[PDB]
Amino acid sequence: MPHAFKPGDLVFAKMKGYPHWPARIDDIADGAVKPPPNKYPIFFFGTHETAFLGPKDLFPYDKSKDKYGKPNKRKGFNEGLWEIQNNPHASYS
Repeated sequence: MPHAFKPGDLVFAKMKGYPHWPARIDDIADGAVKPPPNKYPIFFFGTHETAFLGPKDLFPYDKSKDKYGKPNKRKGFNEGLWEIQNNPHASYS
């Protein structure tokens, strides 16, 4: 059975006006800005941007890849697909 989300978990993350996007749950570095209550820091592959999102917008990668893991016109997406498949736990800084 599933646990709560934890840093390192791979997902497709959904933001208004964007397709479901390859992403991971990040750690918060010592000394860094924490997310609001009930939100997780999401690192979007490809764009390398972070946003704060709640579970309703987080779709586990394994279950969802057949549906959402298809190439897309949007900037950074295809790069994103490569990252989540090939090196999802790398430093992208």
